[PDB]
Amino acid sequence: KVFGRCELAAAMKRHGLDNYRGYSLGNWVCAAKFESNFNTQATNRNTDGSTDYGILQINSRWWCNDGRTPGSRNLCNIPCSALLSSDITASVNCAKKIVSDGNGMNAWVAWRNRCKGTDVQAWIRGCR
Ligand code: NA
Ligand code: NA
Ligand SMILES: [Pt+2]
Ligand SMILES: [Pt+2]
Ligand SMILES: [Pt+2]
Repeated sequence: KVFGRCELAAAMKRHGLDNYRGYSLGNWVCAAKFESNFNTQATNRNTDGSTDYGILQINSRWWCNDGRTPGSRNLCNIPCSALLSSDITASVNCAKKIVSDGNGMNAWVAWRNRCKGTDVQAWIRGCR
């Protein structure tokens, strides 16, 4: 599924991301836009043997298990295929685990580079 910005905002907000650990909703929407272009099925297979999965491009070394990545920690306790679902719940829950495990949103490179310090509210502006 490829989400709209406002549909993704509403789905994220139902799952508690607005103001999660002091990161407003727009931050989360902005991160998804620049990680995956709102596509739940996005994958990026890396040269280090790891893969980035789903709408938030969560990586298979530390966070989810794809069975083929060296160094697997599986800290979200999920198969990476769960992060390719058309509903976002597993991705959102894993993203909250990532922040709970001592990370800011800096853990997402596209957040750092494309959202940090910008008018992130644009990504929710005009939405119900
Ligand atoms: Na994801
Ligand atoms: Na892992
Ligand atoms: Pt829901
Ligand atoms: Pt939830
Ligand atoms: Pt839900």
